[PDB]
Amino acid sequence: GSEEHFIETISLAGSYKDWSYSGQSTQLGIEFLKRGDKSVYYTSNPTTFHLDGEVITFDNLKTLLS
Repeated sequence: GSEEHFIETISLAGSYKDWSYSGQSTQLGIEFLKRGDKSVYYTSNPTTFHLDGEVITFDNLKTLLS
């Protein structure tokens, strides 16, 4: 799926518009997007994303940045 192709684009660029790219270990997952106290995490083998330990899709991510 194309979300898993975006996960690679994260690693290529090391930031977005107004958001920093990460990778610290937490009780919620591994960090992979950061802005102030707000963090998005990932942990699986396929594509996966969560805000503050609760899972979201690209739809719920895309408005979370925009």
